[PDB]
Amino acid sequence: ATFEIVNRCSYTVWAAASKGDAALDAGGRQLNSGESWTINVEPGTNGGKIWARTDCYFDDSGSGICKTGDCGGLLRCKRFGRPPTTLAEFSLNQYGKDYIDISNIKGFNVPMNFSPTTRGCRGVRCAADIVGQCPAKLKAPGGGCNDACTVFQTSEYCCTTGKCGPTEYSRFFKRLCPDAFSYVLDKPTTVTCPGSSNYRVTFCPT
Repeated sequence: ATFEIVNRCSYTVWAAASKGDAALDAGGRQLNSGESWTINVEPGTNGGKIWARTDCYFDDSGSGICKTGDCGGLLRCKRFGRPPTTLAEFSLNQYGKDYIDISNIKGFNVPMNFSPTTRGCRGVRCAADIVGQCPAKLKAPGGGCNDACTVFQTSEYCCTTGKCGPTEYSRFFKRLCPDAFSYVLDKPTTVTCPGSSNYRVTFCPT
């Protein structure tokens, strides 16, 4: 499947793409404002994620640091990134279908649209000003708005037992972005698309 990753933000982002134990395609790249990066993701990929990283410094070896979404100090991510990270999540060719979503379970850093570029399903978006409105206890100094699990490390916020409810913090994310997951047991906002669809991820869509 092809994913076109577009930075419409006024600032540079460093895009990342991983399935947790491996890079997808090159795994990461700098995107200046307006740049597009096209990647190929192998059919059948389960548990893939794309995200943006902000305020990164990398040397000529591809080693450094980002203030949001850092993946072990590498330009080319092999592992998932450090919260806060707005997440585009996907599983492809799962019994004939593709499944896509946006999640705020690991917080929010950059606004995002995640849409098919082929026919047969709709896209999802979280484009509200979550960072500006972020509750004081969840604000990340590096930028972004952390989820409550990251901050407080409780069974309730992390849904450790598999029983948990919504919280004052999850409801904040949900009020601003109803079409994104706000906690682990949120009512699913996953979209089902035809198997082998292609997609576009747009940072700062509005």
